[PDB]
Amino acid sequence: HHMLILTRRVGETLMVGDDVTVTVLGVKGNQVRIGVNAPKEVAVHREEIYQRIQKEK
Amino acid sequence: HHHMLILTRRVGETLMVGDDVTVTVLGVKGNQVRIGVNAPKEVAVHREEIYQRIQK
Repeated sequence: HHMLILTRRVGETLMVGDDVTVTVLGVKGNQVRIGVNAPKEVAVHREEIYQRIQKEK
Repeated sequence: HHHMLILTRRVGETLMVGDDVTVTVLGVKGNQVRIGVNAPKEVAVHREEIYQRIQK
């Protein structure tokens, strides 16, 4: 394993497995707006929220 | 059943998908966003337009 590195332009989508999609919705400066679709049972978090959740579990 | 989420990430910032996948913004050039995905060997990662072609 290692990290996979690709370009996605505004409007383009990457898929993690068969059931999760991650779409680039927009870019302003160093900011990317991102849309995620996923199964209800699959949690999606900003890292900072994910790590707080992990410390509480 | 599904849920949807819209968020903002700056270059260097990361979102987690479940417990075993992360997607990180590595760079921005115009409308192009460079992204890094870490995921288990057993979890395929596709560009959707390529995956849609494979499906035919």
